[PDB]
Formats: sequence, C-alpha cells, structure tokens
Amino acid sequence: NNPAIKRIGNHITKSPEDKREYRGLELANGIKVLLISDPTTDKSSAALDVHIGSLSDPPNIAGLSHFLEHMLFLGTKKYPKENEYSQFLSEHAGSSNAFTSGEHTNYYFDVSHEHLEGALDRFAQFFLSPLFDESAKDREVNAVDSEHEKNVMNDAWRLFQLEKATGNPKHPFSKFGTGNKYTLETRPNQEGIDVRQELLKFHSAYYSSNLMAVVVLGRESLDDLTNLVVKLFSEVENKNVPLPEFPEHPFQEEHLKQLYKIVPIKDIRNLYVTFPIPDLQKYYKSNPGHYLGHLIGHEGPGSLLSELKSKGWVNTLVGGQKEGARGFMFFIINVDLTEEGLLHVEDIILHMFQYIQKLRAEGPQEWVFQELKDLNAVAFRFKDKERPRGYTSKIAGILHYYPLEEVLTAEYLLEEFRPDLIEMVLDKLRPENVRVAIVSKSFEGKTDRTEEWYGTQYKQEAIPDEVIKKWQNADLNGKFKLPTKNEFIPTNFEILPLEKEATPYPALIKDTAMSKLWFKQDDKFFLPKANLNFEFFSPFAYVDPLHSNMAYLYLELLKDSLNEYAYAAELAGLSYDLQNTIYGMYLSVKGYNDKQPILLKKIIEKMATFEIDEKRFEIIKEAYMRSLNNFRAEQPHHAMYYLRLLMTEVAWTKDELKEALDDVTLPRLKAFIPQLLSRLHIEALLHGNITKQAALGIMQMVEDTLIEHAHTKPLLPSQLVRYREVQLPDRGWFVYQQRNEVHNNSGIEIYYQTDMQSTSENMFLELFAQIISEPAFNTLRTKEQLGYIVFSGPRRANGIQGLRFIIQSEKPPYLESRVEAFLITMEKSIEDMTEEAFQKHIQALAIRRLDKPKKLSAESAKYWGEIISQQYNFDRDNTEVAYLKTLTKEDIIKFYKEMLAVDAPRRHKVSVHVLAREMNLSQAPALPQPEVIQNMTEFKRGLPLFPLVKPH
Amino acid sequence: NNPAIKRIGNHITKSPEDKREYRGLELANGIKVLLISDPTTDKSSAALDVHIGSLSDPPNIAGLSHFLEHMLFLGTKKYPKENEYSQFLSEHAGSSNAFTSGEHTNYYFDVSHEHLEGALDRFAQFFLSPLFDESAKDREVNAVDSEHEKNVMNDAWRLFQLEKATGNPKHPFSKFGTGNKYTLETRPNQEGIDVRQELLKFHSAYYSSNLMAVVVLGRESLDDLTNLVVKLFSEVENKNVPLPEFPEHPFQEEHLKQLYKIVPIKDIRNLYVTFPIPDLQKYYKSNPGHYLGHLIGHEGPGSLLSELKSKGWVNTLVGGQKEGARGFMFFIINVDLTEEGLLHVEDIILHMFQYIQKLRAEGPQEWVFQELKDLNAVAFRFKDKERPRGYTSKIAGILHYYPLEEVLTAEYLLEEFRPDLIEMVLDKLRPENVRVAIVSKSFEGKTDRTEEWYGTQYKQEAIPDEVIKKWQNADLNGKFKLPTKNEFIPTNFEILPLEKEATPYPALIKDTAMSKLWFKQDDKFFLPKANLNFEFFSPFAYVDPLHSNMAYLYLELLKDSLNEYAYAAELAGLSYDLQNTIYGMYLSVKGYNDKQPILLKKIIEKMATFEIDEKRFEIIKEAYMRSLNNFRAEQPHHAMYYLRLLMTEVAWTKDELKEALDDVTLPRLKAFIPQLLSRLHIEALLHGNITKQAALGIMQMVEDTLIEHAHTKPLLPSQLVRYREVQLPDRGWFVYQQRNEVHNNSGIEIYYQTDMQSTSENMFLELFAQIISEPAFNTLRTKEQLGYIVFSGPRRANGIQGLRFIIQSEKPPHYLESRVEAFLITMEKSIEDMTEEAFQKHIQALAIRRLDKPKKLSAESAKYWGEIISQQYNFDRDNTEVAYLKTLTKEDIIKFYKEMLAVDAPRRHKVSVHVLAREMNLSQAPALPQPEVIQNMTEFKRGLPLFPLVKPH
Ligand SMILES: [Zn+2]
Ligand SMILES: [Zn+2]
Repeated sequence: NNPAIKRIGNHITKSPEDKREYRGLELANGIKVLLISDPTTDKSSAALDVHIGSLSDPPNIAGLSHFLEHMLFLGTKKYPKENEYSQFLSEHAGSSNAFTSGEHTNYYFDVSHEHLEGALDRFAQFFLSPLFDESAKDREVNAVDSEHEKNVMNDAWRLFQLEKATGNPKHPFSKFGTGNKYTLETRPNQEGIDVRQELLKFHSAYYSSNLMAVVVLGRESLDDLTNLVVKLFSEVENKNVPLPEFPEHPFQEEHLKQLYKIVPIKDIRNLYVTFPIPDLQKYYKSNPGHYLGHLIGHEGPGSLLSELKSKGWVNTLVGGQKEGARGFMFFIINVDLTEEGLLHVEDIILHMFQYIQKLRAEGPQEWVFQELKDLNAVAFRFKDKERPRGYTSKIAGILHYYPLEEVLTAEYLLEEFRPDLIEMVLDKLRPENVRVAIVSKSFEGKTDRTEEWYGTQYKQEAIPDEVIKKWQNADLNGKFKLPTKNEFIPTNFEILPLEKEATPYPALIKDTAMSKLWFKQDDKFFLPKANLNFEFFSPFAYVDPLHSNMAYLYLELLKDSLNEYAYAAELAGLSYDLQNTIYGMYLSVKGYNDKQPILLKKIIEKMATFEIDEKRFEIIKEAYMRSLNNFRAEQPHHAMYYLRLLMTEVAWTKDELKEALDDVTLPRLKAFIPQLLSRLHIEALLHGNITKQAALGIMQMVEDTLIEHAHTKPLLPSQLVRYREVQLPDRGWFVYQQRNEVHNNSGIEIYYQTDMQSTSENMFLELFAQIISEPAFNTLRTKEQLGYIVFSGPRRANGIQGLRFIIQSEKPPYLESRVEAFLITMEKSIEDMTEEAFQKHIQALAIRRLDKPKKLSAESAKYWGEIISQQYNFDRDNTEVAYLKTLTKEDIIKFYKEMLAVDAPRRHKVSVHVLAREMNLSQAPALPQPEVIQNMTEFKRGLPLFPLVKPH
Repeated sequence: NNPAIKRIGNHITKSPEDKREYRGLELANGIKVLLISDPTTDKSSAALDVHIGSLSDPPNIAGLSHFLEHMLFLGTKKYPKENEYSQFLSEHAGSSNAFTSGEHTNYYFDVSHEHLEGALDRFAQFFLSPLFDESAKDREVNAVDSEHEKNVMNDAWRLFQLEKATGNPKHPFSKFGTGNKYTLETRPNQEGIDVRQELLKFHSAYYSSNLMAVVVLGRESLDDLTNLVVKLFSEVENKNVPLPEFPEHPFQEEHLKQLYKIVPIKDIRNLYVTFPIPDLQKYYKSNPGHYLGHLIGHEGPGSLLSELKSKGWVNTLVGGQKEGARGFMFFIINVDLTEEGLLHVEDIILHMFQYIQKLRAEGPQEWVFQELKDLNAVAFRFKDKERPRGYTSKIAGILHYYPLEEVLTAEYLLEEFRPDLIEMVLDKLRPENVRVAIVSKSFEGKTDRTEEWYGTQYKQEAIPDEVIKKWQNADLNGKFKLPTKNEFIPTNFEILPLEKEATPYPALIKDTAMSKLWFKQDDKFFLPKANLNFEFFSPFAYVDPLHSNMAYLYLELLKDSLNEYAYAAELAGLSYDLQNTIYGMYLSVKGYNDKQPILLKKIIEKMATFEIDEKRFEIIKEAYMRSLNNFRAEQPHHAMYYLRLLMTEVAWTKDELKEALDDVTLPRLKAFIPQLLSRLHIEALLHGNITKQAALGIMQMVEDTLIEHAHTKPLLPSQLVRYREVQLPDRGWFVYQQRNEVHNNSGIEIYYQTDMQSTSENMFLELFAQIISEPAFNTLRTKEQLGYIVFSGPRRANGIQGLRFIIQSEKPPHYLESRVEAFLITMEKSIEDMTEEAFQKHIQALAIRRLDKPKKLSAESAKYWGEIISQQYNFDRDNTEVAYLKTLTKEDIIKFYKEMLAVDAPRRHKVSVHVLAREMNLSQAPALPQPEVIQNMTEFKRGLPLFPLVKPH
C-alpha cells in the first residue's frame, strides 16, 4: 500500500438497496475521506468540510470565518483568474456553493461527470494557496454586508441572534456570525488591523488537514478516485490544530428562570420555551434527545399539542433537541400563539410541565423506542437516491462525528435503548432551569433594551418565584396520553413485477368526462413507494377574491382537523400535501405504497363530509388575515409578486384577498364547500409501484367517494380553461413601482418577454440564458457589487416565456442601466467567443437538461410539469437537446438582435421597481422613457392576451 | 280660390306641446293629404297609403298586390334606372319601405331635409308611370318567394293563414296575401297570363287617386309644402273606384263552434279563443271594443288572467279586438298553457265566460270609461315626438278613416260613453258563437288535415253540444272582481325649471365604490317624463352556465311576482324592463316621472327580499326549457348566434344552458340570490324631468334598500370585467359550419374583422359601409336574387369592429361567399370610378345620419346609454367623429380597402359562419384560399390572442 494513506475503510455499511459503491480512508496528513463510485451518474460532485467556523472568529473581527468562505472562490495561486472556478463550473454543467456554521465550513460543487478532475483540482487549491486579493477583499465585503442586510429584518435571525446576546457575553456563543461592513472593514481599519492578513493567519492557522473531511463521488472506479484524491489532497498541510471544545454551557445560573418580551417585524405570536442541556452527541447510539423529542413533539391523540390546540391556545408546536456545539445543546418546545393563547402564557407552560411530568410518571417506554428503531431501519432500507451535490456535502459534514465505516448509517439508525439517559435528560427539563421568550406586536412601546446587531426591541424579567413554584407542582392531567401503537407502519414491501403492457412514459388510461388518468408503473427505482397526484379543477376555487379565500380556509381547516390522524401516517413515511390552486385543488400522496389507499380514502371522504368547527374556523381565519398582512414585510424581490400580478390574466392581490376575508362568515363557507365539489374534472398522475388495474381502482374509489358523499357531476369541457399571459407590444417598455415599508434595501425584476414556448423558441432562450448566466453573476455581483442577490435565467408562465433579471440592492433601480450595460458586454462577448467556447455551453445545457432523475418523485415532477402545463410532451428533453445541438453562434446572435438588444424590432420589456424604505466600469446605453404603470388592472385591460399553448 | 284643390280643412287639432305645424287638405282628384311643417327636422319624409290590398287580389293570381308593391321600386317612365329611387335615397341619407295588409298598400321614405323635393318627385312617379320591367319582374318574383319561405316555418304566420283558411273559403278573407313563385310565375305561365299586363292592369284599375292618402313632412313652410304636393300629385288619375266593403263575416254560423287542433313548429302550448264581431271602427269616439279589451285583458287583482295563473294553468293572456277589414272584426282572448293547463282547456274557457258573465252582471262602468279617457288624453298631450317616417306612414294610413281635422286625435281621445255599444258587443261573446284553437305538440300524429300554403298539420271538430251548454250556464265565480281605482295615474305634470349649473351631456355626479351616477336633466323635450337606467354588476350572474340560468330564472320569477301590481302602473304610462346580462343585471324605469319612485322602490325591495313560490318556479323553468330548445326553430341567419359565440371571450351556448338547467333546484336558487346581491356595483344614468338632488336621492334609495335587505356591499374595482373579442391572424380565414334542422333555407354571416374602435378606424369603416350599403342590396338581392334577407354593415362588439354580411338563401354558402367576394371587387372598382363629388355626397349622407337629433327622451337616453354600457363615455362622439369624417378622401378609403378588406389584403381577417338548409350572366368571383374549418368552438378560441379592451374618455 501507498505511503500517503494512513488507513483504509472497508466495508462501509450501506443500504441494502443502494447500488453505489463506497470506500472510505484516512490520508497520511489526517484528512478523513469517503469515496463514492457510481458508474451511472451524470453529475460528479465533491465536498470538503473543515471543522472550524463562526464560533472561532477572532473577537475583534466578527464574521471573519464567514468572509473567508466567501473569498476562497475568488482565485488561487494555481488559478488566479478571479472567477476561473465558477466559470469552469458553469462551462461544464456544474454549480458550487458553501456555508459556515459555528464549527463548520463546508464547501461543495458538482460538474459534468466527464470533468471531475478539472473541477476538483481547481477546488483543492482553495485549501493550499487562496490569493485573498486585496482588491477582491474590498469588493466582496459588500456581498457579505448585503447578506447581513437581507437578514436584518428577517424575524428568524433577529431571534437567532437574540438568544446569542442574552447568555454569557464572555462565551464564544454570543458572537456575531454573519459579519458586515463595520465588523469586517470599517472597524478593523479604525482599529489599525489589516484584514487580508487576518484572513491568511486564520486560513493558515485553522485550515489544517487534521480538521478536514472530504467526499468525492464519481463514475470513476474506487481505485481511480483513490489516486485522484491522493494526488490532489496529499499536499494540504497538517498544522495539527486542537479541535475546539465548549464544555461550559453559555447559559449559566443567572441566565435561567428568565422571561423575554420581544417585538417582531411580521405580525407573529410565538412562545419559545428552551432548556439548556449537556452535549448529547456522544450518545448518538441511544439518542435520548430524539426519543423525548418524538414524545413532546407528537401531534397524535393525547399529545401536548392536542390539548393546547383544543383549548384554542396554539396551532403548531415543535420540540426536541436543538444543536449547539461540541459541549452544549438545547432542548426546546416552541409553539405559535393564538390571541387567546397570548393571554395565557403562564398556563400553556404549566401544561408543558404537566406533559413532562406524565413522562416522568410512566418512565421510559421501550416499545416506543423499538417503534422508532424499526421505522428508521425501514426508512433506511428504502432511502431515496440523493442528488450528489447535497449528498457529498452532508457526508463530508458527518465524517467528523463517526468512524468511516459508520457514516452512511450513522444519522439514520438507533441502536441501544438507554432508559437511564432518557431519564438524565428528562430530569434536565424543569422549571428552575427554563428560559421563556414571548414574541408579539403588543409589546410595542413597552421594551427598554435594543439588541446590538439587528436592533431587536426587547425586555427581560426574572420569572417570579411564585410562578416557578407553581410549575414544579405540576401534576398529571388525564388529557395527556402516551401515543398509541403507530397504525400506519407499512408491513408489505413487495415490488410488483413489470407488466407486459408497460410503458416508459405515462399512458393516459382513463379519459372520461369526470377524469383523465395518467399512469406509469415505475421502471427505474424499484422501491415500495408510489406517487399519487391529482388536480381537481373547478372555476370556483379562484373565481373571485372571496372564493379564493374560502377555497384556502377550507383546505387549511380540513388539513387541521385531519392532522391528528395523518400525523402517525406521516411518521410512518406515508405523507400528503393538499392545497388550493388558481384552477381548483391539488392533492399529492407520497410514500410507501402499502397503507396508501387507506389514507387517500380518508382524505377524499373527509373533504366530502367535512363538519367545520366554529372555534377552529375563527383561529385559522385570523391567522390567515395576519399572514396576508405580513407580506408587507417580505423581501424586496415582492418584485417577483407584482410581476406575477402584472403578467397573468387573473390574479387576486393580497389587498384584495384581505378585503374579502372580512366577509367569509361561517355559513358562507359551509355553503361554499358542497358548491365547490358539485362539479369537477380530475386530472391525475399515478406513478410508482402500482399496476395499471391497481391504478384504475385507485382513481375509481376517488371518484366514487366524491359521487357518493358530495354528488359530484362532471364539469363542462368549455368551462375548463387555463389562464393567459399579457402580450407586450413591440419596442414597448413599462415600469411599475412600489415601496417596501420594512426593508431599507431596494429590489427589481427586469423582464424581457420573448414568445410562446416551442422547441426552438425555448432553446434559443435557454442557451442564451446559459451563456450569460455566470457572466451576469460576475459582472453584477462579483465586480460591481450591486448586492448579495443577483439572478438571471428563463421565466416561464402560462405558456409564454422571457428572460428575467432579479436584483436586491442598496442602490436605486440605475440597477437598470447596469443590467443594460452588462447586456452589450454580452453582445461583444458572443461575437468574440470561439466556436469551441460556444460548444462547451451547448454541452453544458445538454448535460444539465438530460441529467436523469435520481428518485421517483424527481421523475413524477417531470411528468407533473408536462401534465399541469397542459403540454403533455413527456419526451421533451430528447427533442429539445437534439434540436439544441443544431444552434450556431450566428443563430443566438440573431435571436439577440431581434428580441433582447436595446433596439430590437421586437423588444418587449417590463420592469418592477421596489424602492427601499428610505428612497472605472463599462458604459450604459441610452434608454427610452418608459410608460409608467399607474394602475395594474388598467395596464392589463389595455393590452392583448397571448393564446393558450397547444398540446404536443 | 285654387282649381287643383277641393278644400283646405280647418285647424288640425294637436297636442299643445306639439311644436309642429299642420295643414290638412283634399285635392281635386280626391287625394286626402296631411302636411307637416317642422322647421327643425333633420330628415324629411312622405308616405302614401292606397286603400287597396291583398283582399282585392285577383282570385287567380294570389299575392299580386303584395307583388305590385315590390315592383314600384324598380323603375318608372320619368326615372327608369332600375334602382334610381333606392340609390337617390342612399346618397342623401334616406331609407324606404312598404307593406301590404288586406286592404292597404303603404309606401314611405325619409331623406335629408335638403332633398325632400327630389326624393318626393322620384316617389310620386310610383303612382303615375311604373314601368314593371319584364326582366325585373322575372327577378323580383324570387324576392317574394324568399319572403314567403322565411314565413313558412314561423308559427305566427302559420296560424295567421290557418285562421284565414277555415273561415268561408268563398270569402276574400280566405286569400293568401304574400304570394310566392308558384302563384306569381309558375301557375300564371301555365295558364297563359302575362304578369306584366296583370300588374299594369291592376295598378291602372285600383291605384286611383280617390283611394289615396299622402302625408308630407319637411322644413318648408306649410304653403311651400302645399305647392309641392299639388305639383307632384294633381296629375294622379281619378278612376272613381268604389272602395271595397266586406259586410258578411267570414266566420259565418257554420264555421262557429269549431275546435281546431294545431301541430306547431316550436314547442309551444297555446289556446286561441275567438269570437266574430261587427266592425267597430265607426265607433271610435267610444271604443266599446277596447273597453272590454281593457277589462278581460286586465292583469290586476281579481282579473281573469289572475285566477287562471293562480290555478297554475296559464301564464300570459291577451284579449281585445283584433282588426278584421271594413265589415268584420274579431274579439279574441288568447292564453299560453302550462302543462296542467293543456289538460284543463274546458275549465279555462268556462272561467272566461264566468268573467264575461261578471261584466254582464255589473253593467258597463262609466267610472272605467272615464279612467280610460284620461289616460288616453294624457298620453296624447304628452306623446313623444315620432321619427318622421313612422309618423307619415302611420297618418297616411289613418287619413282614410277619420276627418282631416281629427287625424292626430282620433286614435287617442275618447268622447262618448256608450253603455249600449258595450252591452251590444258584450252580447256577442257567448258560447254559441265561439271558436277554439289548441296549438300543441301532443296533436303530432293525430291530425287529419294539411293547410295548403304553409303545410300546417291540424284537425277540426264540432264542440260537443253539452260542452257548449255547460259554458252557457256559467254563474259568477267569486274570485273575479272589476279592477279598483288606478292609483298609478299621474297627476303632477310640472316640468321643473332648468337648473342653474345644468349641462348638455350627462355629468358623473356620484363616484363611490357602490355606484357611478350619470345625470342629465331634460333640456330639449320638456315632457313630464324621465328615464332611469341601471347596470348592476356581479360576475356571479354569468360565472358558469348554471349561474346564468339562475340569474335568468330569478329575474323572471321576480318579474312574474310583480306583474299583478306593476300592470296598473303600465296602463298609467309607467313601465319597467328588468333582465339579466352577461355582467349581472339591467333595470330600466321609463315614463311619467310622477309615480316613478313608488315603482322603482317596489322593484328593489322585491328583488332583495324575494320569496320564490315553489309552483311558479316549476312552471317557469319548464317554459324556459322549451324556450332554449326552441332556438333550433329560429331562422338560419343562427349564423349571427354562432358568430357571437365564436368571438366573445366568454359565452355559454344554448346547449350548455339546457344541460346545466336540470341541476337548478329550488334550494339552489334560494342560495344564488343572496350571494349575487351581496357584492354589487351600480352604474346608472338618470335622465329627464328630474333635478340633481331628486336624482341623487333615487340613486341612494336604491343602494340603501339593498344595503338594508340584502346586506350589499361594493364590488372590488378589479372584478368589474368587460369581456374581449378574439383577435384573428393576419391573412387568416376560418369557417364554422352547422345546419338548421327546421328551416329549409340556409344562412351565412361573413365577418371581415378590422381593428379596435377608434375615431379614425370607426369612420374608415362607416364610410365604406355607407358607400357599399345599397350597391350590396342592389347586387346581392335585386340583380342576383340571392334571397330576401340581404344585409351588410358594421359590426361592433366588445370594443372591436369590422364589416359583416348576412344573407338567407336557397343556394349553399360555399356559393354565397363567392358572390359576396365578387361584390367586394365590383366595389373597389366603383370607388375608383366615382367622381370626387359623388364621394363627398356619401360623406354628407353618413354625416347627416350621424348628426340626426333625437326626437324623444328615450332616444337621447339610448345614445348616452351606449356610451356608458360600452365604457367609452364619448358623449360628444358625433361631432368629434363627423368633423374627422369630412377629412377623408378617396385615397384613404382605397388604401383602407386594400389593407384590411381586399381578397389579398395583408391584414384581412375573415370569419364565415355557414348554416346549411334542412335538406343539405354575372360578374367574376375571385379564387379563394383554403379555409380553416373550425372544429370545436372552445379550441378555436383557446388558440388565438384576445384584443385589448378600449380606453375610456
Ligand atoms: Zn455568505
Ligand atoms: Zn314584401
């Protein structure tokens, strides 16, 4: 054996169904590596995880470890061209990205399996000699600063950082993770530090091989992927860094029995109960936290959630162990509050302790643990094949925590039942060590403290002893039961053999006035699973604001009443999704095909005979009101929204929906339901491990239940229509504008309508999109630093398509001239790019479109698309790619001069401008003055609507 | 004195609101003449009525006098061009027509006021030197045969002739009016007749001056008009023809007590009860007929219709005197029948005699006469000014019947109260001389006779003698009472003073979420009337075919419920039109403004607190079902209908409505109403003898009433959708094809769609429309004789427009197309050849047509209502558009034709609808492209862009 490989991992315990081929190993220098050999993959992929992150930033430069992560993309000693990396990845059908936690910096990529070597080499250089270019450091600090601004008004982060800022300040937990202009440029300059150096020290100090794990997946044999990793990663230095432990919990004596009152941005009510605990990671084999999470989290009859829900105090609850770092964790129970629940916080919490007391009173349930084990065992036997890129990144992450031979199984299986540990953790959940946080708009004005980084308005009190004492005496309550034995565990996993009459694509197999049924027995994956998808068209779902509203409430309340029942099902890997659409309703049922009919029958049955509950109805309606209102507080790309509204024939606005909400009275909804159901068409796609005649019987029962309980009759053919896109005039240019009252950043979509989707008109657009893709990111973000979110690519809607640009910025939408200026740069670029450059792109688009589906639901979505889009072109990718391969540099250009260029005979252009709360480089073209859109419906009315697309 | 005039008559009595000046005179040769001077009129008119008609047809050339009427239009000695007259009229903003009843032939026209003299000259010649060209006679005989085919399968015509054919056949009344090709060309050639002689002979025999009345209306002084009429009509020859009289009734004592059982074309159910009466005409000062008419026909509490409808047997009823001819008349009482009703005819007729008995038992009522007299006197005082052509035609007719001084007032005012004439006519409504027809599909198969001219299937029977007896024995039935006093009779007639800041066009005086109120106070007509129009928007009334069904049903049951109470108001000259539209509902209240808010309020209250009778729901639905179904018997030129369906964004078919009509249960309607009414928006035009504030209150009162009782609130602005027209491809051509299963002609509509309506696009279209207007009629009908129904003109929908042709024909539509297409090339050439001055004539002709001032409130209203319902709000459109029209040149129209209309126009957009018959030289046609045959209406529409909606003003 090789002098550069300290050890070899074999065998690597994997799923019984998993045809990929694993060998792990430890290099001389101390890198733990997993290699995955998949001879049939279209995309190769690799990831590296360094066991350093945010929690190790020097205290005088918050965000350094995050910022470093941003920088390693921007050029290395071997490959100085600042975007050589991300250009290579896009010229060969690939993509890359990274992230930074408290203890991890994780970097991943994928690429056309044929250029795994190129990509990997470019990538290894991040860990050998990054340039940290002085002038690139100066630009990209803004990208980070943008990232932070985006999050400043997100409530999740406000809270995330708030927790950090209310524990021990001297603890590295309290650190600002994201960093920004002040932490990373302004303050270090004033403080006399040199940032580029500190990067380099940091990199040098912590990016040591003893702290890295690498996963590399490709088509190559295990032996070849070996010499390839060894060749590339043997050189990483081993600095021998000691791996950081944080053994002292950030919440000390004084940080406990504290109540926090917090003003949100959105109109949200929320309660965050939280207890500090020791680091349960080392007991991964028995997993006590998960066991107690399973119980406290449960949503079945007898659960905490149920009682709280039944008293009208909460809607949703999550609970379980929350990750901390090596040496400290959390156990949480969060709920959202109703109006009434906000008035009864002390009570809700007493109930939380009463549940906990029940568990103590009964002690550790072995059958419950056994159940959890067997569920996991099955989950794992029949795990879906992952997308390589995510797979490598995840795995590279967990190599730090498990022996090479155990990585695949490790975060899946549970092994010994450990009652003493369940009992040591449970004993940690008590009144005298709890932290409570309430979040509500009604604390507006009553706060005294502003959190430093986000500006969060809050107040902090000691929870009075009388209240803590009252919670310790929490007795049992006969409303709390342990869960009954999960009914929906699927016993039977037979894969039925491929039928004689079986097709490669879905066949239409029932075509009645009542229902069209697309069916395909699964020919690729061979798991005991099925996907059952149904649209139920009825004009009545979206005919008008009030009706949308009701179509929505109806499904929510239905889902809500069903949730106690469906939860056990969902745990047993059999789940469903049901929502309203613009056309009437959608229902998907996915999972193990064994208990699949039972649940389906329940859902249909239940919708057709639904008793609404007044109290329930009232809570949900109010939540929904708030939810509609809270949209004023999303991000500036809002831009996307208005674009949707402007371009579609029918589209109800939030303001419209919220006007009509006041007049959904209980009777009117009751009346609404059987009306909605009286006339329908059903288009279904049933894909997976079921047979032609089994499917027929499925569809049948579905229908029959409807005919029976809701007297459904078929809909008229003419009364079945799709909606249309607005047809923009030639050489025209409109601009609509709003403000965002909440984020002090601005946003913008620019939309270049082209024509109706066809083979050719699609590929022109797709390929142009391909070519510009990364130049777009490089010019608009990397060079010009217009903001953290910059985006280009196709827009497809109602059968029409165009090109879109999205940008979020500190700048005003100006943003336009830069997008227009860029666009000319692209004109010059195509005129100069070589034939062999050009054919690289065609090949990228090619591999990308033709990449085979990995799991059954990836493939169901592919036909779903075809079916709802009413195009039915199941062989699309082959036609389209064959045609693609015919396009010359000449064609693309002509397409550009005709449709996109500043002065195209046929340029159609809309631009949405969301202005902020408060409102050298290449040359921009002079633009016409736009016709400003004063009113949205007026806009639509004075313009043609395209045709609906014909069914190939 | 004057040789040419036998006498001027005295003051001609008029309403005192009638600003027109009038002279009646009798000419030397016996022509009774009325002359109207209106120095303000935009069009002038004249009419001539000849007291001869199809009752005087030779018995062996049926229809000859109808056919003569057709032929006076095609040439006289002084003006011999086959179409000189109809062309002179087109070129000077005139129209023209004629009709032939049993005893009259009536010829009328109008023209630009400037050209009354030349119009009239051309017209007098009809009565002096008609040519009856041999080669025109040959062609036009087909126009008559078409006219008749059209009537063959229509039910009213069939019944009309069937009554004529079961009277005494030896009687003139039994004749066949229209004639056809068989009777006017075939039968006479077989029997060696020269029709041109018999036309010439009949005209010479009967168009004699002693039997003629003339009315002429122009700006000219009354003297000027006198000189004119003397000039052109003194030379009409007086043959002193005895005026024919028909003393003996055709239903003699032998054709009485008959039951007739008729198989109808449409699925209808009807009973016609009919008694013969003497001629009541001479008794016009008292009107015994109309009094019993008014009584029997009443729809108020305690009336006949009222009980009959209560026992769920009948739905509507008419009754009164039907006109006969000099010598005979009829009294009729006709009902339609419910399903139950067809099985209780015997009882229904008894109820009729019970009511008649009541009238006999009560005596005649002078207080009822008195009511009738005032309603009439009020009606005449404040009668709306009539359009000149209708007016002259009408008077010309009634000059024969009444003294000169009395023409204007004779048909209106009452004078004498005659108990004895009432008793008299009321003694003739007895079972011993009754006639009874039941029309019903349930006699299909069971009928033993065929009426020669229409083919009508029927059976005839003596009414069982003790069925008569039982009706003779009808005692009074307590559900029947004479109507009480009529509280809706207006008394306040005060024209309000013309307000301080009032305006020439409607002003938007209210702009809320619930309503847009357009208001204009009358500044032209000064009659105590007002028009109140309302659109209720609710997308709910047309969301789906089912809801449309309810929109409709609801509205009918509501109209039905009110009927008993609204009827009173209607006789009081106060009426309402209420109906469902594609955008929710339309409600109009028209007439004497005095009691109007009483009625409007009753309508809104009712329609917002409605209780639906279970019985009347089941009945009306059955009737509505039939109605839908019955469209398959509507005329082939159906074509219009399929085109409306093919080009609107949204349209439910009669077939979808028919299907979805089964799932309209009583529970389900009861739900609909409150839903529909819950969110509305109202656009209204209140117009007339009302003040700003009076108007604002009316608008508010409507709103408020709905607010109270239907908890109504504002519709969201974006839910106020207008619909769109399908946008056709450049250079495309589609054909939809269907067949009419009842009718044995075929039909066609051709649409060359052009662009959106716009000042310029509109006048380009209208100008070309006008220029081709009569050449089209002349070519496609008169020369080519493709059919009776030949129409060309503009077509306006959902803010888009274009040129259309409708024809109804014997020939197939693959042939009609080619002749229209041929006419299109004939016309580009015509435009090319015509003098600049001939071109300006047409501009002027269209210009005048557009600028014609409205004569009555309802007409000005309509023009404003068009602006509003169409959301163009171009109230001054007529000067804007005319001003612009005067700019146009031959160049512009030629370019226009070549770019939009020509057979290979770069931008021709063509739809043709071909409706085939039950059973399926000349200028050069162009060779056509290959049509795309529209297969599925919905698919066709899905695959094409839609036009924008038009910008408001
Ligand atoms: Zn980042
Ligand atoms: Zn005629």
